[PDB]
Amino acid sequence: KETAAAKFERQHMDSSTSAASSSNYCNQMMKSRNLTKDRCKPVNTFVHESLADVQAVCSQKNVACKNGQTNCYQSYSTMSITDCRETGSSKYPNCAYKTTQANKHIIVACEGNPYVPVHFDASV
Repeated sequence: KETAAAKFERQHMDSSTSAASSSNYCNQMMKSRNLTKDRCKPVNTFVHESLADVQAVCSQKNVACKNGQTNCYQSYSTMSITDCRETGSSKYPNCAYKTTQANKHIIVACEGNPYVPVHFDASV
């Protein structure tokens, strides 16, 4: 079965591209990472840094999570990310997304031993 750590990698990691991300990127990636299977996942962020760099965030700046839990961490450095947001006219199963590249600090929730990212909370 897929661990929470693995699910985070599937939903949020894309080290293969530096940033770029074509206008088609979110349409392709949301589908291929299985985020459009049951519904169109409304919003999702992909991070274009190494797994080690993203994992390292769990030892960086401790910040409150949006849900009020205390196990979130903000990256000290900006990271290359791509925001995917479902378009107004997107209709399942044909999920359509606006692709937006950015360089922002990420905030992830971390859990477990080893202490690793399990949710993407925000970018700031």
